[PDB]
Amino acid sequence: DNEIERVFVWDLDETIIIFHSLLTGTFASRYGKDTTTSVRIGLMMEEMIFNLADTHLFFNDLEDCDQIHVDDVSSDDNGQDLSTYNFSADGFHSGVDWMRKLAFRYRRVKEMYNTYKNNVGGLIGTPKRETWLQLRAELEALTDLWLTHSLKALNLINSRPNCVNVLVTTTQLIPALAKVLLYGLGSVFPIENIYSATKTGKESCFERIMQRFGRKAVYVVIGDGVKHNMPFWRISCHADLEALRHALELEYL
Ligand SMILES: O=C(N/N=C/c1ccc(Sc2ncccn2)o1)c1cccc(F)c1
Repeated sequence: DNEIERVFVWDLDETIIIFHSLLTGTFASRYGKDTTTSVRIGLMMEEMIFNLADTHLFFNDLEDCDQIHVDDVSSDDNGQDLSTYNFSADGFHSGVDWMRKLAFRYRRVKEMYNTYKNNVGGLIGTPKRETWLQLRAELEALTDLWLTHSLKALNLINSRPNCVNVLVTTTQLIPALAKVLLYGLGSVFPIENIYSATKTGKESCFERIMQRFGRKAVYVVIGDGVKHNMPFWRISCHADLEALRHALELEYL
């Protein structure tokens, strides 16, 4: 109620965030869909994602310096008006003066996320929004609206004032933020609740979450595939999501 009574940890890899099943063509051999179209949308979607991260989120600057959380380098940020500040003409390339030149970028990344997480058309201006809307619709027709079905459970946890949902993924932070922004997961996934388990591992992020949210809350993990007293909700199947949704409506979860 006043605090987070329950906390949900999502591992949307192998389905949404990381969809390597598309590119390998195994997705169509598993589900009987067309094999070539599946790979086509995958390469097209990955193109728009990395275009959004390069053109807006300084991905080339932060590719090798990818953090685990967005608020990690807030210690070296001297808050200043940087509207005139142009990031291209600074000392940054490839630290008290250069680690000072890293946080304001991530504060800018947080600003772009928290401003266009529900107005992606104002960030990637149409026709780019019209291109990705057609792009998502074509992929959702193959997966039988998996992301749309998965968003029903995400918004359900989000609306609960005692519940919050966090994201732990193996991709780098900036690409994962680009995927969450584009896919429409901006509202249901607060930017401070996204963890890129790339440098450390999945377990160092779990303890990172429990350290922040405390042990007085019930931790549940909903994901796919593979301690710390956190029950796991393997949700690979499509009708599985219906049951998880079904359990949330009746407050069993
Ligand atoms: O829908 C998306 N991923 N779905 C993945 C997935 C794996 C298994 C199933 S269930 C199913 N699939 C096919 C046939 C029968 N049942 O869905 C998606 C990923 C990234 C972006 C985006 F916009 C959408």
